[PDB]
Amino acid sequence: APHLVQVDAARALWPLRRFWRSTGFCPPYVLSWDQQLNLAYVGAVPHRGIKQVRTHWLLELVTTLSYNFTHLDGYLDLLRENQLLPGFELMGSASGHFTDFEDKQQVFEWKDLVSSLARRYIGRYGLAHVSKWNFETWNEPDHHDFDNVSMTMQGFLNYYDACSEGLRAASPALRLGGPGDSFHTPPRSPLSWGLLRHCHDGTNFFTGEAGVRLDYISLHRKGARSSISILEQEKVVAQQIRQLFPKFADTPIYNDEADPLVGWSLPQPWRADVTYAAMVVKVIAQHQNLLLANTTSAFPYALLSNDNAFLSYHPHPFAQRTLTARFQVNNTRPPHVQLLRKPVLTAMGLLALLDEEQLWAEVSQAGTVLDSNHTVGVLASAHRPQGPADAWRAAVLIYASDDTRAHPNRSVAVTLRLRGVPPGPGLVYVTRYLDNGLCSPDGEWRRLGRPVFPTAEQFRRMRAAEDPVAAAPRPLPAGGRLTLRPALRLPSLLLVHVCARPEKPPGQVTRLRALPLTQGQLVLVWSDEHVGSKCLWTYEIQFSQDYTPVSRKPSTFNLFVFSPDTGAVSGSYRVRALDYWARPGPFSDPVPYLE
Ligand SMILES: *[C@@H]1O[C@H](CO)[C@@H](O[C@@H]2O[C@H](CO)[C@@H](O[C@@H]3O[C@H](CO[C@H]4O[C@H](CO)[C@@H](O)[C@H](O)[C@@H]4O)[C@@H](O)[C@H](O[C@H]4O[C@H](CO)[C@@H](O)[C@H](O)[C@@H]4O)[C@@H]3O)[C@H](O)[C@H]2NC(C)=O)[C@H](O)[C@H]1NC(C)=O
Ligand SMILES: *[C@@H]1O[C@H](CO)[C@@H](O[C@@H]2O[C@H](CO)[C@@H](O)[C@H](O)[C@H]2NC(C)=O)[C@H](O)[C@H]1NC(C)=O
Ligand SMILES: *[C@@H]1O[C@H](CO)[C@@H](O)[C@H](O)[C@H]1NC(C)=O
Ligand SMILES: O=C(O)[C@@H]1NC[C@H](O)[C@@H](O)[C@@H]1O
Repeated sequence: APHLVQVDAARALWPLRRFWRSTGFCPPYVLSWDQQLNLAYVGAVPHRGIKQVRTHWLLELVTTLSYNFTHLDGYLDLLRENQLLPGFELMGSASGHFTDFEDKQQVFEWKDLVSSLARRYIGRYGLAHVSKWNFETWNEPDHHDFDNVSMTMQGFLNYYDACSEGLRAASPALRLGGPGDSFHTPPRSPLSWGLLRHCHDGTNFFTGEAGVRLDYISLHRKGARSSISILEQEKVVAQQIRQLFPKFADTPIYNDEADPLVGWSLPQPWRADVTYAAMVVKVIAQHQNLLLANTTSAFPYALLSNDNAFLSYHPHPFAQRTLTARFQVNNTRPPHVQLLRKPVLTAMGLLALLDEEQLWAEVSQAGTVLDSNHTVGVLASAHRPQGPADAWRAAVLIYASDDTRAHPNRSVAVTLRLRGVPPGPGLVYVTRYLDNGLCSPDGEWRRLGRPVFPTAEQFRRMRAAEDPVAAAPRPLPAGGRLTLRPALRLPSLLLVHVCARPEKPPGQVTRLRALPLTQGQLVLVWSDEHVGSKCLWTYEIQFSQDYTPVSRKPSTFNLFVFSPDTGAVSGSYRVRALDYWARPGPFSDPVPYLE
């Protein structure tokens, strides 16, 4: 008996906030070419689909009274160039200087350091930019994640105050949260619980004032292979904080390491394919629907981050918890690195197509209503037209997922009933679909027999499996209703996209860059910020040697790899957007390429 998915496009319920646009990693480096390509891939997720890169040990990128901010400057500039912000964990020993936070002199030093860098980058990027950054405490303080730094309970509070007072000294508009830990039942997690007690009731190291600013409470809760388990753990902790610290009742809670499984490096075959990709969306669905959709209890939940920006290492290029697949091709002159877009990362661009309002949606199987705590679920959105640039949109993301278990031998019949689409000019819909059969670069890698140093052609073939299967813009039936009967696989993802034709064509592509990969092979990357619409089919890429179009299959991801048959890559590249109604936008400024 089929699953029935119902969407009412006229019933725009409440604000839908894109609360999941974050990633992270821990260095074992961050300036290496590998890492440069990685963040080019992250920033390429369309429509600002990933905003924050929560980076450990950022204050080991600074040497030592004055400091060398050269390495930190480089990483942050790198982030900036890919339209990303750091999850700025005030974490590190400033290359070995700081050792004890019960040393009164060291607490003062740390304050002045924090003020120093904060002011530095306000001058570098502007207060309007830096104010968006989530400054954070040392990651997992209860896990003894300290190196040679001594950090007792008392020391952690001194540390915190200095972080707080130092940031304030730069500017009061700068946000600060913590502790970034798990919050297990007392006497467990003393430093995490101790922090809240201090912020709530203790006195400020510097000002002697009762109460210390705490802008958000971040925690780490992981699902141990269960998607709903994450949400369950969050409720328990969040309620314990509502009742124990009544001042923090409205304080936003982040979960900046909300992963299905602890241990990023541990190889898992589900991490390789759409199994991960579907489960990540299930978590986001579970969160939106079963927590943030006016379910009278509404805890202030603002951020979910998947700590999955790590780079893979051999012999596990796909199986690790990473957005991209790394290949260290060691047998060319010289050795060069190549990255592949895993299903999860492709899906972060599917999620990205959702808009500011949630629509009413219901999933049932033969009468019985099923919430997102089931193998199938849906997130539906609608958009209120801003300028002449955009028009009305509906984003319907349906998922099929049994968590960390895949089922290749089963097919899931679904009937989508869409109703109540506000009438308007040239309404069309576009399906986008991902499964392990049709969209697994890991799948292709294995068809090609697991080459360790893939060739150009092997790399072309593996790449062809990144983008989801799409169908040409078909006009919507009259009445503002659509009925489809897709046969979904387990796992899969299906995004039906309904768009009305806006007044003016799309905006101009900007910030175009060419990035060398190897002989006769490069990365083209850009930005959609000035495009101002989500109703896009593909990006036209033209090449000049003296312009003719690079004939490629459709893709809206803001990153393309040019690996042509001729080996000819030197010349000039321009890029423009193409919408669902065949309309061209303005070409970006041409970018030259010398090899
Ligand atoms: C092409 O050439 C590149 C270098 O140019 C090679 O890349 C190296 O690949 C190996 C992968 O085997 C890497 O070594 C591995 O590092 C892992 C973690 O690195 C850091 O993190 C841990 C803890 O977080 C630290 O302890 C460590 O000091 C590092 O800072 C380790 O987990 C791996 O050890 C595990 O596997 C080995 C088997 O390989 C077991 O013996 C161990 O017991 C353990 O389970 C491993 O040491 C290495 O970092 C890479 N170097 C670089 C510069 O990238 C490629 O190997 C090469 N390609 C081919 C095909 O050979
Ligand atoms: C999500 O669904 C599962 C059912 O699969 C719920 O788990 C059950 O919870 C009840 C509590 O009333 C237990 O007695 C059962 O033993 C659980 N069932 C199984 C199969 O383990 C879970 O609580 C649901 N969670 C949410 C947040 O709705
Ligand atoms: C800081 O360190 C970098 C990299 O090690 C070095 O090149 C640079 O000269 C240093 N800058 C200053 C001002 O000392
Ligand atoms: O779960 C992990 O693998 C790691 N745990 C410890 C670190 O906090 C985090 O960066 C990683 O996600």
